[PDB]
Amino acid sequence: MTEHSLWRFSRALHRALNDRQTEELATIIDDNIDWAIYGPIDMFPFFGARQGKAAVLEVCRQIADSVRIYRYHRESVMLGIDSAASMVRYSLTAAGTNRPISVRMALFTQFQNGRLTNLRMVLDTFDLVEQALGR
Amino acid sequence: MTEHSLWRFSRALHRALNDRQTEELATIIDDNIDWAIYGPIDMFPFFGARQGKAAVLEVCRQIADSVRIYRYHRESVMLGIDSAASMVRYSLTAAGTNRPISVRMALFTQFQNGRLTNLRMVLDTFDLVEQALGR
Repeated sequence: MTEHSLWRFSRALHRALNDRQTEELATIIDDNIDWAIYGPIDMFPFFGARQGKAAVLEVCRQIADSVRIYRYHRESVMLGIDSAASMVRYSLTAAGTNRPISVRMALFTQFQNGRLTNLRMVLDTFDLVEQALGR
Repeated sequence: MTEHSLWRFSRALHRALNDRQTEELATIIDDNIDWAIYGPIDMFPFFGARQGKAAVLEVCRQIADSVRIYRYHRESVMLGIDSAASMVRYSLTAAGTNRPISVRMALFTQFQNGRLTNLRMVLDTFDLVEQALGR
């Protein structure tokens, strides 16, 4: 097996966030996914822990609504058979206000049977909040 | 080879931060280490990028001065031959003020010849700042 599930997920998520085409993402997310993105839910209600595909698709819908990503930079990637860790920077612009924002994130993923079963994301949340408030 | 350099580094760093015994850490840090911890240097001057062992030992000295760690929790660990990624939570208390603080971090490390040559750390910097300010 020669195309890692991480890459498939990354493409599927791109389609969902940028083109609002969510079919590939829905295929890849496990029905019982165990998910968390650590950040301030008061500002970004789509952060936090979620269980199950439906709730994770809702997170991704809210993110798609909020941002458009125009550049990706992959800084570190550690691949295993059914797992991966990586560090990536997103350059985006915020819907409506068109605020530019750069987000640096660290992602740990687990897969089973080609589906995403576990995700944990840490990002530079202070830098994010500062950029969003612009103060 | 059966004891990963990540574990050796983790022990060495513990000695330095908690016991102010830095000899093991100094052995393990490469002379030309390429280091960064992403966070707000205005609050934590020991954050940011550094090059070389001397500058990284200074970061670690400043951290040792500032905190004592009383609990570790390792959430995810992805080990390779000369590399690792992991997610860990530190429970600490701040020097002088004795403020309790929990820090969730994602660490990517590279090693060569048993020395740490590259480190990148992302943490939940908003949560950290909030806890430190207590407001």
